[PDB]
Amino acid sequence: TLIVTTILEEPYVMYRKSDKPLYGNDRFEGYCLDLLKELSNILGFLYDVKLVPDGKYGAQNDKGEWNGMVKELIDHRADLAVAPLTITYVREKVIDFSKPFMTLGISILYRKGTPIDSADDLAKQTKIEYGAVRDGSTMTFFKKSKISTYEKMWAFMSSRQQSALVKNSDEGIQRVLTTDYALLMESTSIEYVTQRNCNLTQIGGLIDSKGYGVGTPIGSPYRDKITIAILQLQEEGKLHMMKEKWWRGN
Amino acid sequence: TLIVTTILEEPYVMYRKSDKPLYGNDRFEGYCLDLLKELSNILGFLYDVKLVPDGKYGAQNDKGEWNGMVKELIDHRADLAVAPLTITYVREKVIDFSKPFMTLGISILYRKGTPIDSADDLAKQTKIEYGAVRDGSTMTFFKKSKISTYEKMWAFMSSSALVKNSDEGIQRVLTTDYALLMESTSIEYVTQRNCNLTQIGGLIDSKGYGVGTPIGSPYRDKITIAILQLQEEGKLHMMKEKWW
Ligand SMILES: N[C@@H](CCc1ccc2[nH]c(=O)c(=O)[nH]c2c1)C(=O)O
Ligand SMILES: N[C@@H](CCc1ccc2[nH]c(=O)c(=O)[nH]c2c1)C(=O)O
Ligand SMILES: [Cl-]
Repeated sequence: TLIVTTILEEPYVMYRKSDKPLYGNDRFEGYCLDLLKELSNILGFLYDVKLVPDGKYGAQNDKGEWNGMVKELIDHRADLAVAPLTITYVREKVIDFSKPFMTLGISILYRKGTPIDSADDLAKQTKIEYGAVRDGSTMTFFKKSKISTYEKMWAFMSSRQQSALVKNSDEGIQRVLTTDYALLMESTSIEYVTQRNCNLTQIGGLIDSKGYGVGTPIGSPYRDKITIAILQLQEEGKLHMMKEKWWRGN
Repeated sequence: TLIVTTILEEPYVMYRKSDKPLYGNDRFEGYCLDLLKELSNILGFLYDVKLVPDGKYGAQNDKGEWNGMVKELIDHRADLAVAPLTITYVREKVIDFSKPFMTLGISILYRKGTPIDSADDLAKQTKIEYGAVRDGSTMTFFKKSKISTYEKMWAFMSSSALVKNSDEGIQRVLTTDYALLMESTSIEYVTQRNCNLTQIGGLIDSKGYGVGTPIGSPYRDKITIAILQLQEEGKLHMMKEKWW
């Protein structure tokens, strides 16, 4: 029985609706559980889903130690990390990633019918307010960016005690709906939102690029085996099917 | 020395301008040549560039036999494939790809300041005409697309909306109420030379170019790590603006 570390994140991993207490894997549902089920069928394994105790994806601290799902893999307390775990340079040094089951990037959430076309257009004015989730990977991107357009945007975002920023995605979406505000976040989030709000849309293309992949400890045999399975699922069109099932609104 | 197979394709790989005949790697320049240089300064290796003899990227015939750069990697006549090589399922069965060093696809070239936000908006109206260059890669997509929103667009392109080359499509946009559907690379080209035009929305039929290695290559993981390092450093973006 494999130990699968994961994290609550709509619509990847969610508590299953019930009128009676549930136990084990039946407690959870979502894109990642459907993915995991398929993985266990193709590769032939038993698995137990365990939410990461600290509720974090994985980062380094001041002392240089890891936490979250990344740490659970490193310490071999989990065989697989099946969650929207971002494939990054720093993580690739301590854990292994399969082929990304999903590709994405930073983009713009805003209203329909407006003349705004791109990040370029947001940066050249101060009327339409814009920002991102505080201390998220999107804010970090703009914070470190040496691109002139994104430097101008960051200087704006951080001005006036960072009032343009928001606490989380839910707050950000609400701000977009209620005020004249454009939110910067992952294209996966934006589509989840736009499918459930018919007067919102994505503006422009992807600002950066990365992927979500299944994480394994370094040197694990499951790394190659999952990549093979994901390729098969991609070829069958099942990955597109799975995304459609959980992303569509009504 | 590592043998690097590649293919001529502007502006990834091009012949270097010269008064005299050039030799070796200096014969070539472009986006992929810069990437190859940076990759060699991260991993640390020597390399010899060799154009794929048949001039093909890599496809399979009726017997399932491969050609092009893909075949060169299979036969171990090349250690790396640094080129605009599309990451596809059938290719991933026989060779290894790194993480994409470039993401592209189909998008819309149109005017600035308009209420148009996506391909969906064009598909649900008719006043603004839209199309693509005939029998181009963009056209081939919409045809063999079993996605109705793109089928409905193709139905409208089939009713004149198509153009001969990218050069006609550009001017047709500038002069008429027309939206041009083309590869995102060709768009970035145009929008830099025409300040009144812009890309509308994101990518359609999105795909990635990855570095190719033979299956079981010891450079695989190293290349992926290097590319991650390069894009997160923002050097891949810088390389793009340099050659586009
Ligand atoms: N809701 C968004 C992103 C979810 C999300 C939020 C924070 C993350 N932090 C990490 O460190 C990581 O690897 N992945 C993460 C994914 C979506 O639906 O794609
Ligand atoms: N001109 C465009 C795309 C170049 C291009 C054209 C045909 C291809 N055919 C393949 O099979 C393949 O793998 N890559 C290919 C790349 C650009 O500048 O990016
Ligand atoms: Cl919260």
